[PDB]
Amino acid sequence: INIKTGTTDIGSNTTVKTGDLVTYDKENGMAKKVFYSFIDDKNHNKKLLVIRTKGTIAGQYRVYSEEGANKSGLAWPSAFKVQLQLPDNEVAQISDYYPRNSIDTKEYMSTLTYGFNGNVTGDDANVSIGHTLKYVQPDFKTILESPTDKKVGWKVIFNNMVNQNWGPYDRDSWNPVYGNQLFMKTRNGSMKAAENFLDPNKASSLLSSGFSPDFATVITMDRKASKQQTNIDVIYERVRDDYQLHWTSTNWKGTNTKDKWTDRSSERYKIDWEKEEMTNL
Ligand SMILES: [Cl-]
Repeated sequence: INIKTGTTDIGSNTTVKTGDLVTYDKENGMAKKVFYSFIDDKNHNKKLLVIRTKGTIAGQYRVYSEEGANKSGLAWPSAFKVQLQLPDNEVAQISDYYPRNSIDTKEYMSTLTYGFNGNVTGDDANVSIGHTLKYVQPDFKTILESPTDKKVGWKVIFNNMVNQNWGPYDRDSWNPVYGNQLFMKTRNGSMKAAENFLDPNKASSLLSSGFSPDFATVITMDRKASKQQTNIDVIYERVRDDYQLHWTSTNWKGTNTKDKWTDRSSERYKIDWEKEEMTNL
């Protein structure tokens, strides 16, 4: 892509060594790309590591069940989560993360720079490193989760949605006749439940296709520290709700159980600050 790998001198006796890693999780419908950047400033007491987490999480919007023509279930992704976590015994600390706060915009973007003070600062502080964050979240919201020096996590959760001019609806919508009409195609149509689900092409590309995260986590590591190797766990995660259409005696009625299924993908990475390398275990 536009993300280069290699080593550049970004000035003031500072080097940016960048590499990449890829792991396919075909079971969970996940391609998990990681671009890492070692910012080694000879004038700073700490080496910096930017872990740009990328790839694709397929939405896997699909009809999973059918009981005659009066009942059917639907699995739809209600949340995409990326998390990074450092075990407790480690010396390394999470100094910074992007997005830094909640993002309600359908598009997020940020260009990461190094300010030669040991601080990575995002704008949308002088010279750029090779990363410009960009991701899209139609009908979705981004939320930061319990950030500490040992764990950071982003949660891209479903917000609201217009349903062929009926909407807007969310996971909590209710109607005394039709219940939750989120993905309900027709209110009184004559067809099998399996066929009365909204076309995913008429909705968020996070539902039909999927979500492509682009988050940066910054890790600081003291040079004088004894143990100069570090483990870090990176988790990609999909939460899928269960939307069921049941034919009542008169009309169609929808229900939505939250967070019924959660598919969790996890990889461990060895960080070597001296060799400035990142590898899978
Ligand atoms: Cl209504």
